[PDB]
Amino acid sequence: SEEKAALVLALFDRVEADREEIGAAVLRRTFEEHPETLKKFPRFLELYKKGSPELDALLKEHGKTVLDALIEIARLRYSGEDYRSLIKELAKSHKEEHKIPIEDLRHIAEALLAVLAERFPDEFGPEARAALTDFLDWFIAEIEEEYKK
Ligand code: HEM
Repeated sequence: SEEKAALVLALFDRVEADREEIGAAVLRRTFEEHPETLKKFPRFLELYKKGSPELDALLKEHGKTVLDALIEIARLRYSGEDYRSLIKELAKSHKEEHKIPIEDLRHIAEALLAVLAERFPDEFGPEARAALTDFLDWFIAEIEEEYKK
């Protein structure tokens, strides 16, 4: 467990340094594999539909925002700090404001696993994959629990 905790933090350290490219790749992977998920993101849907040249920059911008939230929550959890405030307002905005089902959130987490296996093939081994999958399963269950309130 303590090994997995260190693997998660070290992995997110490397993701943080390349968050714009990785975040854009995660959003691209999610939207291509799940057009039903892209439909629930109106701004990205219209930029995709119209072949807008601004799409790449906005994918990098928002992809960094998504990864920054995951990185911060992981650092708070595995350091014994209070992450409840971030989990609640992230779940509030996505259930009430953005109206995003939990399954679409899983598509993002599944895309992050697939992107990291491609971007870090010699570091993202079985230990790193199992540790990140455990955190992502934990993150989804926490948001899902806040949904059921
Ligand atoms: C692990 C999954 C996800 C994470 C960590 C995440 C994180 C975030 C964060 C930190 C923000 C900015 C602050 C906020 O609005 O709360 C945001 C905004 C937003 N999210 Fe996500 N999100 C996830 C999944 C999704 C998915 C799958 C969709 C839609 C298909 C979505 C739709 C949106 C929208 C529409 C916004 C507003 C962006 C804007 O107004 O510029 N989220 N998300």
